[PDB]
Amino acid sequence: MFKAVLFDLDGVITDTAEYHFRAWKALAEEIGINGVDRQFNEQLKGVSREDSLQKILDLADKKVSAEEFKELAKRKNDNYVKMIQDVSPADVYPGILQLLKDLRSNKIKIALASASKNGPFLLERMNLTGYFDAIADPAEVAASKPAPDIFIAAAHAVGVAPSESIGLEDSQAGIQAIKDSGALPIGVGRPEDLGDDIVIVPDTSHYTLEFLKEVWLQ
Ligand SMILES: O=P(O)(O)CC[C@H]1O[C@@H](O)[C@H](O)[C@@H](O)[C@@H]1O
Ligand code: ALF
Ligand SMILES: [Mg+2]
Ligand SMILES: [Mg+2]
Repeated sequence: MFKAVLFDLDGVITDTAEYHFRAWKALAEEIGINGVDRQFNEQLKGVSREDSLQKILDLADKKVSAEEFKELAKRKNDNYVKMIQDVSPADVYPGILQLLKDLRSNKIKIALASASKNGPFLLERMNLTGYFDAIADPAEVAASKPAPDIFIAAAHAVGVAPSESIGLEDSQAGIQAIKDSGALPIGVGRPEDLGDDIVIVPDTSHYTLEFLKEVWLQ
């Protein structure tokens, strides 16, 4: 049986993928780039703050100073951090709180494998911190999603092999990161976005311990 579940945060635990999208699009438009629509945003899900800004600049062939780059990333983060102040336990996605409870009852380790430096704050806002056996610090890894490092680190932090772990993701980049870690991915979203080659569920109510077992037994 699997021994750990490795959670992405944004778009898996709560609806903060929407907030990142709104903040990045606002930033992009302030600098005169309007290609950041929902379709393009599928390339931004899972990607670090600086990598996201670079993808937006590259979309437009735009070349800012190092000083401006730093200011833009900070501006977007400051806006995002204001957006999330009112996140609460009521914003936890369907199924997720019960999944965490059921995993703990079955002695399955729970680790956060999020790129977000705002992750710990968000788990506290949602009264979820106590469910997590570890939070992999995304500043510690040498390579960000789609590299597998953050999922490998999350599994290591709870003493479980990636190959005995399930990863939960809503992003193209994150699904690739899970694949390359050796863990088993279960995506949440549209197969049109996430692929026809892994198990995908349409919403997080599908993330039950029963279903994770169903999939693992395979
Ligand atoms: O470090 P932060 O700026 O809080 C978030 C860094 C990245 O986290 C990921 O979980 C999201 O899918 C990305 O959209 C985001 O860019
Ligand atoms: F949506 Al994440 F790390 F929380 F990619
Ligand atoms: Mg996500
Ligand atoms: Mg604790």
